[PDB]
Amino acid sequence: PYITVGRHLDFLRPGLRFGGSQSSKYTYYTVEVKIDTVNLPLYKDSRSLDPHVTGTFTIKNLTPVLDKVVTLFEGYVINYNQFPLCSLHWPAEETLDPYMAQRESDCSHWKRFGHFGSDNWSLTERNFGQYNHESAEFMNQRYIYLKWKERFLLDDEEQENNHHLEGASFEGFYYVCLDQLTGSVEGYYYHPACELFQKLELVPTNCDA
Repeated sequence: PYITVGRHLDFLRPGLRFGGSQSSKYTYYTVEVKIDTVNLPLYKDSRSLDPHVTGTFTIKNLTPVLDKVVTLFEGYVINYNQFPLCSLHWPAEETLDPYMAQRESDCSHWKRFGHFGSDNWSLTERNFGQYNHESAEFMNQRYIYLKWKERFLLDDEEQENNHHLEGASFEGFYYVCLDQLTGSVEGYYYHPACELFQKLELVPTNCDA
């Protein structure tokens, strides 16, 4: 048989479904997420450059007419060595361009989750001074950090996304923090040309599998 040991997390595994909300200026819109594939960055190899998580993102009842917008998304998990908190120190590859942001934006968005200590903060460090080798490895830390980017839209055929929708625009990306103890997921949507700090909250729904 295939050995699945070490490739998945308890709350990050194929088939798992999250449900919750996205809050955008005092309005909450229901959200469904399905985790399709997980490839944790255990080591720095060729496959480590491929997306670490792939899944589906759904927004329901956006407008009285839309009622459903579904996208396929990729994403990368923050291991503190090869995929540090600051995107400026990510591997120099073209495929990582959609996940890039200025160091100030990365620092503030990672800090807002509130799970980091208040001391030893450095804007210029690759991990912002929040990681040392005496601290536990990323997989064993309580809080997992990810970046999610929606790469395809579809109604019946796939479309790449310079694209517009009524009430929606797929140009930014998601800072994501997963709690490994409770399974809850928090997130912030980011784009310089958008209003900052649009919130996302999620909890696993089909965990009893």
